[PDB]
Amino acid sequence: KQAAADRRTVEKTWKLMDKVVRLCQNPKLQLKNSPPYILDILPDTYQHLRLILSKYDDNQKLAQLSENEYFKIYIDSLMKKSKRAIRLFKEGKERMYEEQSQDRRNLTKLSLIFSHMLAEIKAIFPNGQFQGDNFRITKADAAEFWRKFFGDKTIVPWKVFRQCLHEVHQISSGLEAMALKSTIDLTCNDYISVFEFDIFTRLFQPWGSILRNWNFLAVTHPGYMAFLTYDEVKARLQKYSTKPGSYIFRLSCTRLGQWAIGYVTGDGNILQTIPHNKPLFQALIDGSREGFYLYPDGRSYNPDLTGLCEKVTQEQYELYCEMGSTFQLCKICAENDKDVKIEPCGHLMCTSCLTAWQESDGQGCPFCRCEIKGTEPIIVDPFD
Ligand SMILES: Cc1cc(C(=O)Nc2cccc([C@]3(C)CCNC(=O)O3)c2)nc(C2CC2)n1
Ligand code: NA
Ligand SMILES: [Zn+2]
Ligand SMILES: [Zn+2]
Repeated sequence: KQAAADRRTVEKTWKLMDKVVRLCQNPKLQLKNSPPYILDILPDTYQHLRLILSKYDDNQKLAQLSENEYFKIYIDSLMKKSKRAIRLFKEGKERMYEEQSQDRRNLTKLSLIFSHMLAEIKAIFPNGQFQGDNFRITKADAAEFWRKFFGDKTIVPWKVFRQCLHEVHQISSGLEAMALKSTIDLTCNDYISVFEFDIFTRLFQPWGSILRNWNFLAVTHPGYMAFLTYDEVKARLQKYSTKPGSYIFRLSCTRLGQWAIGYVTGDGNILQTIPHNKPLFQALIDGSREGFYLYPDGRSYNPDLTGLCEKVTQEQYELYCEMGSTFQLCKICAENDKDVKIEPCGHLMCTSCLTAWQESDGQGCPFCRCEIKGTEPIIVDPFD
């Protein structure tokens, strides 16, 4: 449960965000000015919160704002992520000044989360006023699914979302559900907002085959580059500037819900196209036919996508999850966090999954089958 998001609670997030900005201003970090840039995002998040407060301009309106389900979750998540960034610096020490460290990679994961939370609050409280209950999902067939299972909710727990999505599009494993959570839960708060749902269904449309589109285009396609800036697209394609037709497709933290396809022209330049609210596989098929998109990430083989007009290893899901924040999630159910450690193997899972395995007379540890000599309750952090 989350506390009421009253003025005092909102101001506590500002004080935590101020500490994060000051830690990130350390000259030793050499933090680059490129999206997601925490030094721009946190001041812009304070400004949007200030704008919301200015619209709920009396004690009656403040009381209604403080009990809004989405706003309580947002403020609780912002508090947690800001505390996590402070803890990152406290535990990371001198490794924060090494650009290639896992600690600095974790700061990039948090910067992406802050960027996505700012985009989310701007979409749910446009001009500072709550419109979550009136949110217009871009694809009507996706909107009908959200209205059927969640009515006019602005946000729902991941556990409930996953179970309901499975009733329409079957998810075949815990690892697939984990990769799917990492893809949709962009704010990494264990909830799916109607805004996060809108982004996912725009990217992986058409709705009728959404999980096939996602498994093919994001999890296994060699052209997929996840969140990149244009400087990063150029750096990836530069080595293929003498191979016209070399291409990649990326997500953009400043253009959520849209793809950007970077490609090498016949004259060796690197350009990009933003497909116009149409399926990505159709833009890639058309571009292949026209001779523009031939070699994904410069590779000799371009996967045939025509099966998407009318498969994934457990390793492929694992590799896809590396950039995300799902280490704390139980890999067996992909719906509860890891809360038990087995001795002596050290494997982690939720107690509900371990109990189910033991009640089935499963041999030892669910993962490695070794004898369980003891168990211990544990708390797992996404950056452990
Ligand atoms: C260039 C770059 C890009 C990314 C990056 O896109 N992060 C990311 C974070 C969370 C979720 C995702 C999803 C949507 C799902 C899991 N796998 C994906 O490919 O996309 C990506 N991260 C980093 C470093 C690790 C912080 N660097
Ligand atoms: Na979320
Ligand atoms: Zn579990
Ligand atoms: Zn084990």
